[PDB]
Amino acid sequence: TVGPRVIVVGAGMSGISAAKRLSEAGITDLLILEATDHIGGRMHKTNFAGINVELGANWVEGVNGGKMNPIWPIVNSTLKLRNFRSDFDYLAQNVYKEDGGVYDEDYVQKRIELADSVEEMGEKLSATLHASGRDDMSILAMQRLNEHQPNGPATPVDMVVDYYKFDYEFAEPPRVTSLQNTVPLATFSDFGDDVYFVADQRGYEAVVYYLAGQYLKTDDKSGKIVDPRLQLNKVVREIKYSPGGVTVKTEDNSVYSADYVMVSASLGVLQSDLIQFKPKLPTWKVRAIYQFDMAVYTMIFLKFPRKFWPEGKGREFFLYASSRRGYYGVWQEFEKQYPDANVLLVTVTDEESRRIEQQSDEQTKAEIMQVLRKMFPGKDVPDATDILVPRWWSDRFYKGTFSNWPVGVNRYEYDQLRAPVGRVYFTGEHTSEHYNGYVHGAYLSGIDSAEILINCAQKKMCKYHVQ
Ligand SMILES: Cc1cc2nc3c(=O)[nH]c(=O)nc-3n(C[C@H](O)[C@H](O)[C@H](O)COP(=O)(O)OP(=O)(O)OC[C@H]3O[C@@H](n4cnc5c(N)ncnc54)[C@H](O)[C@@H]3O)c2cc1C
Ligand SMILES: *[C@@H]1O[C@H](CO)[C@@H](O)[C@H](O)[C@H]1NC(C)=O
Ligand SMILES: [Cl-]
Repeated sequence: TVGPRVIVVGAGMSGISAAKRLSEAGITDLLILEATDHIGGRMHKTNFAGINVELGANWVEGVNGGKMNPIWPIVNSTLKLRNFRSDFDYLAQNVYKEDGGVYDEDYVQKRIELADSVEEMGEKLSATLHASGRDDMSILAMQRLNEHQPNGPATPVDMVVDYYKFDYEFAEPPRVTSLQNTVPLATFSDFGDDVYFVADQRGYEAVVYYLAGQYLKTDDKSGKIVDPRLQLNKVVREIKYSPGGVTVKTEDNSVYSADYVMVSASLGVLQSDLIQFKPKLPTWKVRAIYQFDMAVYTMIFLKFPRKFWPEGKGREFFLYASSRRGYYGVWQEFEKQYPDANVLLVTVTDEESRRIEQQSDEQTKAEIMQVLRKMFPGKDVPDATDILVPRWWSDRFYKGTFSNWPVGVNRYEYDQLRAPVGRVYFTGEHTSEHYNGYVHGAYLSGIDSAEILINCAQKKMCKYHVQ
């Protein structure tokens, strides 16, 4: 209301998290400009065949460990969102042959245990690498080293197990992922190995709404945010920054002045031309932006007239060992979450996401049907009534689903990604110190960014030291 003025570009988890922390400090002259018509960003539900499923984030990841994941108390106590712990203990019983049914439980268990031990060997190696990343390598290189091969898992069952362990977590092959920064993963080290599937008709986005309503005016009857400080359908296109202040222009031609700007748009948006920076960001910052990876994670949802797949103990997750790596390979069924719904979830990432997002929904369903018939021959498997293909990469406001730490990026270079430039500050999961790629990472990153700025506005400490 009176004092420094901060524009916050974007109202996903990090934007809302940041504005909250700024408000708490007494910086209340905030203007949040959100490109879409709602808050929540990559936490977003949608109606699929009469129920509400998540287009974006779906799990609270990292529960039951030595430290409390900040997102978990919100989900499980405050809002009591309907959720289920994901059990992956039975995958060995649930691996399907490209043509002809499941593999022998015993056989798959060996391959799984084998992969697990290579990764444990990777964890030990990781623990010994220098903080500068000087002697870091790709997850694949580590695998090659342990396996004494010129290649990583290269066999239908081994590859889907590989894909399940790594691609299904990070959305890119182990080939491009940094060992030192993903194995082991600070999320699981710090907050615990368990993951909980949010299945509540309110949406995982409730967390963002709840945090938003802590400091933004909401209607007493309705509940809707009515705070003039939050502005929806406001697409930032240009940011002008001087040593004296900043200017933010939106697509509808409005121009706003501020003391500071908090950019919360995804790494992908930063990698696009959507937002122009005048003057252009320095080389150090630009290299940092283009060297990090914005991955794609596609949650394809399907609706059926009847069910034809197993149900019961250990049946929730199952794999398809295609000879074609990452081809419709990780499957989920929702007996618990959406009982009597007849919905399957197949996940695809990276190269297959970009191919699939570009192709017609029909064609995609045709491919999926062909796969499903091979997996369950002699069951009578009906065409899917309905298909949902989330197109995050295509979307100009996201251009992907979450960041991934690539090989060749060290801690210094990652810190350059987060570093402010003048009065322009950065936030988002991709700025998270140890939790990039996650809801909690975005949440904690809003707090961290906000505090760097508060330390400038109030405390007058403005030179930020990259580390
Ligand atoms: C498909 C999917 C699956 C995932 N699964 C998990 C999971 O299960 N568990 C979990 O922990 N994490 C998961 N995540 C990651 C998690 O959702 C994100 O890390 C986190 O929500 C990102 O929040 P953010 O604030 O950093 O970015 P965003 O949510 O993208 O917020 C940025 C906001 O800025 C807006 N915008 C962008 N451009 C502009 C512009 N120029 N003008 C104004 N506004 C702009 C956008 O609309 C957006 O609302 C997943 C992500 C996706 C999408
Ligand atoms: C979540 O909430 C339930 C029901 O209130 C509680 O009994 C359970 O212990 C909680 N789960 C975790 C992992 O904290
Ligand atoms: Cl072997």
